[PDB]
Amino acid sequence: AALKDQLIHNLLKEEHVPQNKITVVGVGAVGMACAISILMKDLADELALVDVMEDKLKGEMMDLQHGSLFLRTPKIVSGKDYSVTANSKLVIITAGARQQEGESRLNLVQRNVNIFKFIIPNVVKYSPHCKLLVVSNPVDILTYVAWKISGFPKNRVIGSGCNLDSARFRYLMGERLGVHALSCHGWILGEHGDSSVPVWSGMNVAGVSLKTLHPELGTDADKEQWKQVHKQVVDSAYEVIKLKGYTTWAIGLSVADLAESIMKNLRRVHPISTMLKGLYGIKEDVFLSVPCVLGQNGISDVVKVTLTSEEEAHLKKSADTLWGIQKELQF
Amino acid sequence: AALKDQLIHNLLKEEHVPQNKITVVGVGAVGMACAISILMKDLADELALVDVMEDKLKGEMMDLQHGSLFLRTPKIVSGKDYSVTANSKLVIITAGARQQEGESRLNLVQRNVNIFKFIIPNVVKYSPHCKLLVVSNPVDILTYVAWKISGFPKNRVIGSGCNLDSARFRYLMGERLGVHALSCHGWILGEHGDSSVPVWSGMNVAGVSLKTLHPELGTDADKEQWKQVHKQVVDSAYEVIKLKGYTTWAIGLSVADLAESIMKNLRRVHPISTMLKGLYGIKEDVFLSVPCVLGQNGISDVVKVTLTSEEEAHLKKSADTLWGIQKELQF
Amino acid sequence: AALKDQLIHNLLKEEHVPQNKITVVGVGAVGMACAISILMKDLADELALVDVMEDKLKGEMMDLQHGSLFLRTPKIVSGKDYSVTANSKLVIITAGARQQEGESRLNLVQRNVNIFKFIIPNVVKYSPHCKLLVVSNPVDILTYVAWKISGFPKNRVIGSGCNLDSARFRYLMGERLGVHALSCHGWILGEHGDSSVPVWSGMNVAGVSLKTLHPELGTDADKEQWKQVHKQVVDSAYEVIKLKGYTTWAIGLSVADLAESIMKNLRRVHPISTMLKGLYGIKEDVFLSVPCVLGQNGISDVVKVTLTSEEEAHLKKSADTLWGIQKELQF
Amino acid sequence: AALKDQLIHNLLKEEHVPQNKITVVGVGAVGMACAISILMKDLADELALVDVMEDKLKGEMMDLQHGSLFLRTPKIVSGKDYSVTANSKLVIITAGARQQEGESRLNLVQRNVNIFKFIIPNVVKYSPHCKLLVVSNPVDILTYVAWKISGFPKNRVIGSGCNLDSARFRYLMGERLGVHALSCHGWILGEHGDSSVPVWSGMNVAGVSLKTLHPELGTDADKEQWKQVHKQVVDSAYEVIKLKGYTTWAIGLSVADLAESIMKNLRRVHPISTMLKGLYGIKEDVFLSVPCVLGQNGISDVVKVTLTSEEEAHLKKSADTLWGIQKELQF
Ligand SMILES: Nc1ncnc2c1ncn2[C@@H]1O[C@H](COP(=O)(O)O)[C@@H](O)[C@H]1O
Repeated sequence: AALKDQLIHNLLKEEHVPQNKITVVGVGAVGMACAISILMKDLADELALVDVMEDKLKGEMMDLQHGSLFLRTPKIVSGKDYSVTANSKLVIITAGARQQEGESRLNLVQRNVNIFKFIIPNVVKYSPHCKLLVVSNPVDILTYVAWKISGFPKNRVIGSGCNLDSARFRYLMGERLGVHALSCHGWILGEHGDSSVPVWSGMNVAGVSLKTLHPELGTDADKEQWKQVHKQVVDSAYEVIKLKGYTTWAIGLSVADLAESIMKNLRRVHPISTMLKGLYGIKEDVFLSVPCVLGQNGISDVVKVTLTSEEEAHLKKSADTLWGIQKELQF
Repeated sequence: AALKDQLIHNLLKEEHVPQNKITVVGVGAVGMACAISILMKDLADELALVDVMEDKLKGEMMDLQHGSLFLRTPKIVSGKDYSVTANSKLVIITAGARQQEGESRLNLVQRNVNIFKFIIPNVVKYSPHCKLLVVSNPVDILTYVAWKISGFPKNRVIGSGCNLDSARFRYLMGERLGVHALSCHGWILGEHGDSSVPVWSGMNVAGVSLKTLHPELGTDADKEQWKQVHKQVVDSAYEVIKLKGYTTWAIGLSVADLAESIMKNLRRVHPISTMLKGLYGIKEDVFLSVPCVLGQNGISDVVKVTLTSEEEAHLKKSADTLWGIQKELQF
Repeated sequence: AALKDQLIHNLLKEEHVPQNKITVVGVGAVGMACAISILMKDLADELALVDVMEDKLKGEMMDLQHGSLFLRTPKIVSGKDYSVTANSKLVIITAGARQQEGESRLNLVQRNVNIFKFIIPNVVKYSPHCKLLVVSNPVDILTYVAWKISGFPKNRVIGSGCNLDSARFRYLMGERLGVHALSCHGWILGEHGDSSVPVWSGMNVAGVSLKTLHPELGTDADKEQWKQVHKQVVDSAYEVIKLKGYTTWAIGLSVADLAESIMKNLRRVHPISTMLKGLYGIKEDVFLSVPCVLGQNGISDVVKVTLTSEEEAHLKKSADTLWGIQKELQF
Repeated sequence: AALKDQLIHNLLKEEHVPQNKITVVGVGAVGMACAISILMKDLADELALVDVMEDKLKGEMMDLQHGSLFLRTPKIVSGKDYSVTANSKLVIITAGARQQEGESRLNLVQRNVNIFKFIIPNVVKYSPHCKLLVVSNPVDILTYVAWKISGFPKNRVIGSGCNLDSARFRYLMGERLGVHALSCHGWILGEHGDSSVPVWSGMNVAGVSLKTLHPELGTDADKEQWKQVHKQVVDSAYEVIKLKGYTTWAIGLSVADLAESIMKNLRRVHPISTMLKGLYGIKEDVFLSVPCVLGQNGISDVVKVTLTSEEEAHLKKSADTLWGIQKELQF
């Protein structure tokens, strides 16, 4: 017969069900950065890519497949049709609406809701037990949208939130102190972007609190302008976009880190976006970044960080704003 | 009174001299794919990026730096000035001229020569003991150019050649046979691109020669059209460019694989482009892909593959053509 | 309340089931080598250790747990009771009886049967869907025993067979040729130990068959004594025992390699022990090493290697001997 | 002539000089655990093993070599003669004298000095630029001995100190809180063993100080007995020795972690043993564990942890005792 039949003797015709499947939605720069980072960390036995642009999609898939020899992820698949995403343990959403000049913020968000209205039900249909990881911006709001539309319990809908911002923060701390980011500890919480909260009290190296050694840390009396470091974190995003057009690599790595905690059930603590109703006097259905314990069931626990009245107020303000927008959305 | 001084007691203001530095020249899609793949394989303690576009360069560097928390490569640097590349063990060249519409092959190469005339001397100036790995196309010719201009001994100038083409080939074999690419063996040699030579005799799984089981393999009498698989490997590159605009990920992975053999002195055999004068009756200064042993000093040995008179002639033809062009170049 | 309650806010109550659990039976040197190799390759989210010696068991567990900071396997457990092995995807058996002076082959095997009669039913009880990987010697026979007692279908009972022997063989060929073992290809098949079959025809580097370049390869006319290399592979085990008392590291690495193919569904080809009834004119229920495709469902396919009449006869001889013993066993 | 010559065409006869060589001294359980951990983390391109027991040494080497296919460290060597250790970047010392019953502390140390008087000069002779990492106990004293005998500057002589003790501590914290050890932070400082200092003030999760939430933490008024966790860390070593006879795995992993920081120049902070004269009012030449920044030149910086008068006194006491012994030693 065929060569295959002359060479290989088959013992078992069984249809495969993947054990550790991950799906990435959106094959723009961010999606592809997430994909490659995941592939290089051996987190999945099957990777699925979905987008609306069929050509780009197929091309990215082929490019990855050609590298199979150098990978340990035996199956990479793609398609416009969400059936290819079946049985994902984790689905990462990077797709969004592309911005129009002169469009209001509310309008942009609504257009994303309309996109998610197509995406989410299709995801849930084929992977009813998956965890959702939302990366698209604005992340805290779109994580809420995905939660609402999916009908999943809140532990299973996760926003990337301030994971990357905290990583940037630690990198910058490390630059100033001459130590690796891994050994600098610091937390950025709340709303992703301009209104994030740097928790000065918690900043340390080897368990030595910086605020104790330098009490003006994070104030304006601060002659070393540490307050600037936080501003720098917020600005660096735009700085990079101004320079190369967009951001990709850092987000990809940050997302893969989250995926690792989930796929391996590590129960590490990450500053990620979860529903916060009932904490710090927040009474609305909003998602904000707090330190969360992350594992195979998504977010199981939250760490209660002790905040100053100023910081606590800053969070409530963010919650009010987010709710203000969310209440205006048409589902 | 400064915080750093209150926290850290310094023992040494030592000079950074990096031990395992890698430089990537060119921060287009291919360059950046090489960079990220290298970063994720912990091959270097310092990575340098060089290009002519300062904005793009700086942006890519920052994006990578922001991910330092998730990496184990403590120093990432960039610049227009080649001084930032000093003391590289390995320098990867991805820069080049893009071909223009209806442009003659000789003309295209000459334009690249002019670019390399600036790049190579600067590289050699700051890293006189490095190995050069050329990725730019056309790779066999440009590897020759780099060799000529660098004045390095031939063991230290390496072209990526048919490394990726062979990897694509094995992937496709694996698809047809239902086994991983890792367990399919096959070699594509000679000139990179449409005139590559698939060595049918050497194709095997578990040491079982396919040509023995299916004697018409690779001919036109072949009713399974295995000859098509080779055509497919050649077409793949264009197929992907047509679909997504360019090729990146697979090259990045293939290059990182080569970097691994070099940085860790593995002495694995790869189908890569080396100077072949003196083999298969080739008497000209030409580079073509043959199976090479790759280690810390570059290419130390070559494996003498037994070729049919047809295959051998095909190689000589390629050598003649390449020399025909090379002899016309203005250095 | 407690500190834990003041610090952590719980969102989700539930007792969890591990997704990628591996169990190792036997915590002698071989078992522990398998364990450490598996832990360092991030193959499992939970690792279970079982043995009869409760002290040694608990001590090994604790020692490993203390290293959890440096690992990515969050749960390590142990116990005399097999309930701790529940929900394993893969169970690796290293326990067994050591042969006595003057003791017949049949007697040795029977003593192991008696041990397996306790182990296997307990394993299958708590992990009815697992794959069994038998490492204990004599491996081909004990793999049969485990199959018989488990009542599992044959694709799911795997013997480590000649995986390590082939790896040793490639290492030795690499030493002689000056290339890495990864680039030397060679297969040792059949019965593990002194009756193994080195398949000379299939030995190659870069697809160049050594038998073609050196037709006396593997004969006694062979002035380079390649036949000795195979003898060396057989003797290696004893050589190492004579020197350091026992063997561990290489087996551990070889087993982890198999585990990787299974846990990641790679469908790589390994020379491992599977039931061969129906191949090479073998009509009995025996296990021998042949090249097998290994994936998430165990052994799905076998590669039909073309053997010389001598080689084929050698296999049949081994099958006859094994059956001779197996038919006498008391279950 | 030979098959090798018919198959491989040599282009380069060069001398091998390893780029990232590591030597382990002592092939007892601890040494071998360090070796395997290092091999599995791809930290070296050459690994050397040295001990006085030639048989055990050779056997361990061979066992490792047989696994070469599954490793990416191409050269593993061993010998009684220290010439095999030439050009090591890092030398790890695990050899030492085993205690005799009723032998005084001073006597035991002196016997180790006599051993180190043979080892260290030989190490320094062949690898004059290496860093020394001392693991043997008592580590703080023997690190001093090695420093004295080597004549190296102090940044290059490192004791493993409380690295593992801190790792155990974090594991136990994690067990109590239901979070991974990676996300629990805590430091054990000073003299390795019974007199270590747990720094309660610095203990945190996500930057939330436990001492702030539970002010009696670490006292006897502490109804949760956190003080016990420290006792547990000290006892666990003996507990494991009672159970298995010795400790191996955790030390091996801890050491490999340090090796990673050194070989990759990460500048992470570890609690390791360095010379402390001039800090906390210590005026003698003694080594104790404090948080050190670790990189390619060894210890570049030390973090000044803020200590209570009790803690500070505890350290001075330890310094006095160590000096008491050190001043009696015959070099
Ligand atoms: N616009 C296009 N972009 C990319 N590939 C194309 C295009 N048009 C045709 N091709 C295909 O690319 C292949 C040519 O080989 P190569 O240039 O080596 O990729 C043929 O199979 C063509 O059909």
